[PDB]
Parts: sequence; structure tokens; C-alpha cells
Amino acid sequence: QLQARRLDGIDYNPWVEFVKLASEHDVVNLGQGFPDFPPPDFAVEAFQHAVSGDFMLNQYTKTFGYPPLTKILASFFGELLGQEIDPLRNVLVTVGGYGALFTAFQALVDEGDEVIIIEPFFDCYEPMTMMAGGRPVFVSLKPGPIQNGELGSSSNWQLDPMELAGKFTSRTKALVLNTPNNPLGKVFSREELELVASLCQQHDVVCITDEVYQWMVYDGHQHISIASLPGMWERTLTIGSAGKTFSATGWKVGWVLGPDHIMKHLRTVHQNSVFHCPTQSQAAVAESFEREQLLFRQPSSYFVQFPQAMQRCRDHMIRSLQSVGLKPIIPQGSYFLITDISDFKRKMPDLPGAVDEPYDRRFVKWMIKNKGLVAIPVSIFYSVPHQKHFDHYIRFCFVKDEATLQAMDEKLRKWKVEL
Amino acid sequence: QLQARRLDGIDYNPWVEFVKLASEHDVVNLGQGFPDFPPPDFAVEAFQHAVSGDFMLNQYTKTFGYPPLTKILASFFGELLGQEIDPLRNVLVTVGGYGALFTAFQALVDEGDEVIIIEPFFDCYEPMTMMAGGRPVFVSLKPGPIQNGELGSSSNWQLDPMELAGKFTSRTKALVLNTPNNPLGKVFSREELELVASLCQQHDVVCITDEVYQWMVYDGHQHISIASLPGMWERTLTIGSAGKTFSATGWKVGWVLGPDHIMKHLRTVHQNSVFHCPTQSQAAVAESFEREQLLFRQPSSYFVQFPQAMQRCRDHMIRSLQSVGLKPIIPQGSYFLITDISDFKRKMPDLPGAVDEPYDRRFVKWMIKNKGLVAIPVSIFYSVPHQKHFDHYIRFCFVKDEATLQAMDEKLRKWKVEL
Ligand code: NA
Ligand code: NA
Repeated sequence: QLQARRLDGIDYNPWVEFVKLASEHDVVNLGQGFPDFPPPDFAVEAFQHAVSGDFMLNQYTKTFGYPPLTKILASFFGELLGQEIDPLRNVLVTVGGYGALFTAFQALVDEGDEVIIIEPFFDCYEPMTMMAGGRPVFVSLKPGPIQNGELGSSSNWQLDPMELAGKFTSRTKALVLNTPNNPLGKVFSREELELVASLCQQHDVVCITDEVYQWMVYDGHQHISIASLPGMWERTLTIGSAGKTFSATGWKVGWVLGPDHIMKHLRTVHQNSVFHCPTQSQAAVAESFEREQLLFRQPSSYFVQFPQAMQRCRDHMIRSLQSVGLKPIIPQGSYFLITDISDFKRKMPDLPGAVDEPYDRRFVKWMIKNKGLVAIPVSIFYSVPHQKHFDHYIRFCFVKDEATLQAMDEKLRKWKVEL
Repeated sequence: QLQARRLDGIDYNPWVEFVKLASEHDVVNLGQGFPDFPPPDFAVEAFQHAVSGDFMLNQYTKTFGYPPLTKILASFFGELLGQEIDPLRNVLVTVGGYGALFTAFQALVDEGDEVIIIEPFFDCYEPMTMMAGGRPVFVSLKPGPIQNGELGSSSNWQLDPMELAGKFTSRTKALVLNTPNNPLGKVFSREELELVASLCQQHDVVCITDEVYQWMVYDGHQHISIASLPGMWERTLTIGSAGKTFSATGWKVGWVLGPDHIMKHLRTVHQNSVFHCPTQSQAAVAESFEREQLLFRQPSSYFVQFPQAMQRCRDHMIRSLQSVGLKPIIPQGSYFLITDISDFKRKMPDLPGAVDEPYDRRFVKWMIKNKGLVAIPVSIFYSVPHQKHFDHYIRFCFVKDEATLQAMDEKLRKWKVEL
């Protein structure tokens, strides 16, 4: 056998199919989880400055991060977390949030360790756990009671304390928390975070917290970082993404924040994998954060203006999608919302697909080809045994240009005529 | 323990210490393996174009590579290798040559596998083998016996056919070939590559070939790619680095080329680690290769001009270092040359240092503090059992500005005439 056993069961990449199909039809692409408009001017200018400035920025920088970037991350997130952060010992710059996650799993997860993952989960958590020899253990958010004709809210998908507690064992190494959650758009409450924190402390478990959508919060909901809770800094790794912060997903710069006794192991993985991150994008991200720190909580800041603008896009999409009978679940954060397609499953059950194929995957293919709209089937964010049960949601991304939302409405109006 | 056992024995990073000591003294830094002058204008301009062009270049590109980049890599290297290369199946863009190496080890090396490593080796090959559960197996190039009438050549460092053959077993998974070699600067001959090819075919072993210094060849010596030899494409992974190609080490873009039946496993690692490489640097690299393809073999091409310029730098450094009794080994390629310090070990045997600290490490510290010149001790490129024997070489980098070479000569003047 040529390949390593660590690759068992993790070769299938659903994203390649999704991207391929969308490219082959006339569509409004609401499946792409990135903006189709420019990043803010200050961010693009920052990168332009980095590639036209000091010529030595074309050469290697320091292994654990470009010092101006680790300095501003430590200062800014130190303030946000109520934590003294040492840029040398508590910050690691990585190749995006993906690279940060990978670094954490490869540092901490070992053969036989259990890792608690919360469904619906960003799909890589499962195969990253597996490649590190871990055993994924799933806890499932419970969709709230659908009442009195109103739309569901992500806030009401519950993390049951008894279910969660039952998942912790002596083999648990880590719990992966993603808030705001992709795909659901749930913003975890202080009470929910206190529940997770209490169990992590009880069982001596590390919390890997993926906070890439930190700034994308709506309706007055506040992002709370679990590392800011009492006793949690010493057992938490906090992950962010410049791409999701500054609407520049192609920059692929991320970071991990955490205490030295954990971070030293991530540094070991880093120096034995990529060694350096690119210099100039790090300089761009540092300049961008400096801009936002100076304007923090002011009306002209991107972190104030941008979520307000995207909240309007969310509301537009929520209203529009109902015109064809899709039932949105209102998100409190992230780039995304999901819609229940149960009415379609009930009335239109017989879509072509493979024998075991979840309805949502079949429905998305039908929607792309026939209605000209792309979404992502939510079953990809579930463990395989649960996919047959959570097969009736699809994920839309509303972080789109005005023109794209208008184009969406053109497709929806056509669909409504033939309902 | 908290951390995964895959990290055992790979946490010590010599480079962090090297940077530290140099930063504390007034030095000419010939330890840094990167240019201290700008990349060529066309390369810097290409990056400027990528960050000021199509705004959608700020967002994600395709998982396995920015298509214009994979297209030109497949075209350009397909012609050099005498191989039809499909961009989608045979090319993977990675986070530098480092990331490419890491991806290869994680795809192919498993618990118990052996990996043959040729000393002196780029230092990461050993811990990357270890982190993947492999057992490193070392074969040493044997230094040419030198007559002090004329300087040794890296070409005289021999790969003994019997010694190499004896390293192969049923457990050998891969052999790592680095040519041109860092730190020695050896450019492997056709005969040497035919020896490696014969054994890899006989034993059904994969050759991981690190060709980052491909363009840095001197004195009429030709880079030969082992994947071009009969029957080798089907068992070789060929690695390159944009940083080493365009003198832009901080760009951190690299690639692997190989047959689909091996590459599919590298894609599995990639999609479960970083998922995307940054978009804009990939675009810059593609444009830079387009420029060099158009000017292939022409006087104005970087691949013609740059190695000629650096050969002059090499010759300057070879002459200069002899003034103080260092004995250079003339390299045929790479950024580097090594000097034998055996005369210093003879005359000055008792340098301060830790227990069992190899002489070369002690000598470099002495030279930094007293003479203001940085080199890298070559013992870091040897397995621990062999460091006792190979303790009398240090590595210099001659890919430096003319002002830096002038500053080197000032230090050498002081060394000779002062104190
Ligand atoms: Na425990
Ligand atoms: Na064999």
C-alpha cells in the first residue's frame, strides 16, 4: 500500500462537485461563501502597499509570524478577550483558519482520543480529527419547536446539557466550538458557553474555538469568546481568519491565540510543515487591523458598517426565498442562512439521485439545473449516520452585491410562476 | 500527555537560535539563505498587478491551484521533463517547497516505513519523516580527498553504489533526493541519478525530488530531473519553489508534479490541511513563469542572467574566505557553499560550548561574536550519530548584494590584520 493509513476515508471532497456543477449552468451563485464585491478600500490598499514597499518584504519573515502582525493581534484581541497576550508565546500566524484548525488537530489529537464535534459542523472538523487518529464524537443541536407560523431562529437550535455531558468521557481530548456557526448562523449565548466551559474544566478538555465569523453578528447579538470566560484561557485555542474579517478570502491568512503550554505544540507542527507564512499578506493584515483598532466601535469602522450592510442583505434574502416556499431559519451571525425544504421533500419526493443520496443533495442539483440558483446541501455538515435524518436543509450565502441579489430575485420570480 | 506523540523529538528549532545570536552582534549575515536585494522587476510587477487587477482575485481560487498557474507549470515543466502533464491531475500548488515536502510525507509515509535520506540533508527531511511515523535511514555522501594545491568540488562528494544499495529494504517507502543540494551545492550527474533510478525501480520505492535550486547551476553544469529518466515519472514527485526561482522567498508558493496515482493522496492531504493557497501570489508566479517561458534561453531572461551574476558572487566569496584560512568546496549549484574549518579545529580545538556540542556549532558562535561573520554549522544537516564525524564544515550563502560582499571583505580585513 502506497498511501498512509491516516488518509483512510477522507479522500472524498464534496466541494469539487459543487463548484464544477455550478460552473456548467446559468446561475446566481449563492453557494460561494465569499463576497462577490471588493474588500474594503483600506484592505486592498494595505496589500498594494505591502507589495510596493520595503523590498525585503519579498523575503522570508519570522517563522511564527510577521512581528507587526503578531503585535497588533496580541494588542487588539488582548483587549477583546480581557487577556494579556504575548505576541511571541501566544500567537501563531497560519495559512487561514483552515491551516489554524489543521495545526491544532495535528498538535493535540492522538490515536484513540475523542473529539467532540457539534452538528451541523464545518465539514473539515471530522476528517481533520480522523487524520490525527482521533475518534469523532457528535453532539447534535436540536432544531427548536416550529410554532405559530413564524420562521425558525438559529438561536433556538439547542445544545442539550444532558446530551453534551453524556458525550464527555475519559478519552475526550478536545471539543470543537464554532461560533458564529457555519452553516447555521447560530451565535452561542453566554449561557451556552458557560455550559461548554464547565464541562471542559470538569473533564480537563481543550476547547478549539473557531471564531472566524466574529464580526458578522446581527440584530444586537454579541459575539462572546469562550477564552474570555473564567478559567478558560488556559485550555482554549482561539482561531481567526483575515479572509472572513476583511472580506478577502483569497488572502488565506489566519491565526491561533492561546496559552504557551498549548501553543508550543502548535509551533512544533508549524515549523515542521510550512515553516513560514507569506510575508506581504501578513503586512497587509497587520495594517488592516491597525486601521480597525484605531476606529474601534466608531460609526466609520468596517466592523460596524459591514455587518449592518450584510444584515440588510440577509433580510432581503429571507423575504425573497419565502416567495417560492423555502422556509429560512433566521441567522444571528455568519455569512449564511439555511432554509428548510421539507415542503418540497413532501410534495416533490422523487428527484433523481443515487440510492442512498440525501434529498438535499438531489434538490440542490435540481435547483441549479432548472431554477438557476446555487445553494449547498446541509447534509455535508452532518456525520454520515445522521445525513438521512438531516437531509432537508440547504445553505445560502447572502454576502453578495446588490446586482447579485437582483439577479436572484429574477430567478425566484420565474420559479414562482411554475410552482 | 496533552500533545500528540507524533511531536516527540521534533520540537527543537535551530533556526530560531541562529537568528537570535546574529541579531545581537554587528554582523555580515551570510547565514541567511535568501537574497538581500530585490527580486527582478518583472516578478515584483506581477505581484503588484495581481493586487490591483480583477478585484475577485481577493477571493478564494481553486483548491488544487490557481488555474493559470497550474496551466503554465504543466506546460513549462512538461516540456523540461519530456512529459505530458495534466494541470488538474498532475500538479498541486502548495505553501512553498516546505509545504510541498510536508504534503508528500503526510500522504505517503506511514508507521514503520523507512525513508532514505542523503547526508548532508535539508534539515526538515528527518523530522518530517518522524512526524509521519517513518524511520529515517541515512546514507552519507563521501567527501573528496583534497590536495591543498587546488580546492575541492561538490561534484567530488560521492554516493557509493554499494552503500546506497544496502540501505534499501522491503520497508523503504521513499528516497529523498535534493539536487542541487542544500547545503553542499552538489548537482547530481546523470550517472548518479541513473543509480538512484535503478534502485527505486528495483525496490518499488517513490523518489521525492526536491528541485528548488533547479535554475541555480554554475560552470556549465546541467540540472537533470530524475522524473525525466525512463520509467521514473510513474514513481517520482518533483518539488519546486517560486521563492527560490524568482528570488522572492517571502512569497511562499511551491508545487509538486507527479502521476495521478500518487498525486491523488497529496490532494487528500491538501484538502484536509490548508484547502486553498493564496490567490494573488499564485497569479504573480504564473505571470513570472509566462515571462520566462517567452524569453527561454534568451540573454534578457532571468534564468540566464541570474545564475551568471550569482556565479560571480560565488567566485568572489570563494577567493575572499580563503584569506583567513577557510577552505571552500566549490559548489556546482544552489545558493550555498561550505568551507572546511579543519585547520581551525587543529589550531583552536578548545572552544566554549555545551557537552557534546559539535565543533562547527562552537566555531560559528566564536566567529559571530569575534569576527562579525555569520555562517550555519553544517552538523545541523546530519543525523545525530554522524555529527561527531561531520563537525568541521560551515555553510555560507553568496546570494547577496554587492554591498554585502564588500562588508564581508571589511570583516575579513579586520580578522587578518587586527588584534
Ligand atoms: Na479527562
Ligand atoms: Na519494496
